[PDB]
Amino acid sequence: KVFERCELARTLKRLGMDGYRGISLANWMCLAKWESGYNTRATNYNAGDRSTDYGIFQINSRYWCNDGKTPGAVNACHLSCSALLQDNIADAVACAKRVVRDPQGIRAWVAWRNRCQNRDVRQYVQGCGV
Ligand SMILES: [Cl-]
Ligand SMILES: [Cl-]
Ligand SMILES: [Cl-]
Repeated sequence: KVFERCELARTLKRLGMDGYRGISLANWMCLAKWESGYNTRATNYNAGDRSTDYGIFQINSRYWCNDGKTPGAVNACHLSCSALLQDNIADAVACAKRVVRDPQGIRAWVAWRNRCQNRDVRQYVQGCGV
């Protein structure tokens, strides 16, 4: 599914994302916006290293989920990458929380550095009741 902006904001808030390991809701929104356009079903193959990015946060198969087909990979979220293509984003959120328990936190995603870091991201949550 493709979330509407404010629907997603509230959904993430219910799932405990607001301020998780220091990360505001507007940061998570900015990440989802630029990774996927708020789209849970998105996959992107990285021909360079044979990994794939999955779902609304575009979580990568080399480190985070198992797809069977990524050489040398591990699965720190202990999930099938299939779990990250559901309309229900609970598993994706749990896996995003796992990513940001590592030292880089939200910097793990390059798109966040590019599109969100050191910016005014308040627009992402404006009017959403969060
Ligand atoms: Cl911030
Ligand atoms: Cl699974
Ligand atoms: Cl679903």
